Amino acid sequence: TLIILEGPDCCFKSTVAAKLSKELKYPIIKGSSFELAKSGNEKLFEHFNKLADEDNVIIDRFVYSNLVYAKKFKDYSILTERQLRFIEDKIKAKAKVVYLHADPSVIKKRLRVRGDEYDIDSILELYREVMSNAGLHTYSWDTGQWSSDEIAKDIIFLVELEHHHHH
Amino acid sequence: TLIILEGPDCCFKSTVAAKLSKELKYPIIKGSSFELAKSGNEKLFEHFNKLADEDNVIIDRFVYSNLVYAKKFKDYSILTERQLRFIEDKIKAKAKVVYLHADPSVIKKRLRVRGDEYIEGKDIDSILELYREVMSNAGLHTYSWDTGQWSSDEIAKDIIFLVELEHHHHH
Ligand SMILES: Nc1nc2c(ncn2[C@@H]2O[C@H](COP(=O)(O)OP(=O)(O)O)[C@@H](OP(=O)(O)O)[C@H]2O)c(=O)[nH]1
Ligand SMILES: Nc1nc2c(ncn2[C@@H]2O[C@H](COP(=O)(O)OP(=O)(O)O)[C@@H](OP(=O)(O)O)[C@H]2O)c(=O)[nH]1
Ligand SMILES: [Mg+2]
Ligand SMILES: [Mg+2]
Repeated sequence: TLIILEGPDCCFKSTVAAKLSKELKYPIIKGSSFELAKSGNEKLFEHFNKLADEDNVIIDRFVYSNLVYAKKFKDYSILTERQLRFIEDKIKAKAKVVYLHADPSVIKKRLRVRGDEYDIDSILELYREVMSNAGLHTYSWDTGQWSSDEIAKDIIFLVELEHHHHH
Repeated sequence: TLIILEGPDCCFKSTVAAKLSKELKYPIIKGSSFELAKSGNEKLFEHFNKLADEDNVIIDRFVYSNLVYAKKFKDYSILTERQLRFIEDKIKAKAKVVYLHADPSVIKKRLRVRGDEYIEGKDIDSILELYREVMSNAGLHTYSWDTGQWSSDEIAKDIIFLVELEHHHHH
C-alpha cells in the first residue's frame, strides 16, 4: 500500500515517515519536490505517475502539496484536473492519504528561528481546501494533540489490518 | 540620513541595523512586508512613498528586495520602473544604500546552522543572482560588503564613518 503523507511543515511528516519505514520496511521517497515543479508540468506529472505506479512505499509530500505551493511560487508547475484525477484513480485501491497539521499558532511556535521567516495561515487554508477536494478517503491528525509516535502506531495498526496480519 | 539595508537572508542586515541604531540612535523599520506585497501595487507604492519621507532611520529591506521577491512569489506586487525611479529621486540626497551579501556557500552554511534542512541550493542561487543584478541596476549609488569576510561590527563602523563624513560631501 502507498502511504502518502501531506501537510504543512513542522507537522511530524518526516518523523512519522521514519517510524513507519523502520516498522513496515517501506522505502521513504520525497514526492512534491520544488525544483521538480519548476522543471515543468510534463516532468512534474511524469514523476508522480512513476510513484503512482509503485506500491509499498512512503511518500513524504505528494500531489496535494503541489496544488498548494503551485499557488505560492512563480514558475512552479501545477497538475491539471485531469492529471490529478488520473493519479487518484490509479492509486485509489492501494493508497492511504494522511493529512498532518496543527494550529497556525502551534506551527509558528515550532519555527522559532526568526520572526522574519514567518504565510502559514494562508498555506493551512489551502491545504484544507485541497484536502477537502481530494477524491480519495483521507485521514487527518492534529499534530498539536497527537504525537508523531501515536500517529505512526495508528497507521501501522491500520495497514496491518487491511493486510490481514496480526500485531 | 536614510540608511537602507538590502541583501539576501543571513547577511547581518538586522544585526547591522541594531548596531547602527544604538550608535546613530536611528529607529529601525522593516521595509519589505510580505503581507503588504500581497495587498496590491497601490498599497505597496503608498507604503514605500511614506518611508521615502522619513529620515534619520534605518530601513531593514526596502524597494530593492521588493524587486527580487516579486519574481519569486505569486500574488506579490512589484514596483513599476516609474515608481522605483520616483522613490530613488525622492531620497537620493539623503539615502545611503547598503548591499550586504556573501558567497552562496556561506549563505547555505548560515541556513543550515539557522536550522532549515531543506537547503534549496538552486533557489538560493537564483535569489543571490537577482540581488546582484537589481543592485547593479540601482539608480542610486550603493555600498557593498561581503559578510563572509566582514563582521557586523566592522560594517556598522564603516557605515558610521560614512554618515559622519557626509557633512563634508557635496553635489
Ligand atoms: N513535540 C514532538 N515533536 C516531534 C515529535 N515527532 C517529531 N517531532 C519534531 O518536530 C520537528 C519537525 O519534524 P518533521 O517530521 O521533519 O516535520 P515536517 O512535518 O516539516 O516534515 C522535528 O524537530 P526538530 O527539527 O527540532 O528536531 C521532529 O523531531 C513528536 O511526537 N512530538
Ligand atoms: N559569524 C558572525 N555571525 C554574525 C555576525 N553578525 C551577526 N551574525 C549572525 O548571523 C545571523 C543572521 O544575522 P541577521 O542580521 O539576523 O541576518 P539577516 O540579514 O537575515 O537579518 C545571526 O545569528 P543568529 O540568528 O544565529 O544569532 C547573527 O547573530 C558576525 O560578525 N559574525
Ligand atoms: Mg518533511
Ligand atoms: Mg533580518
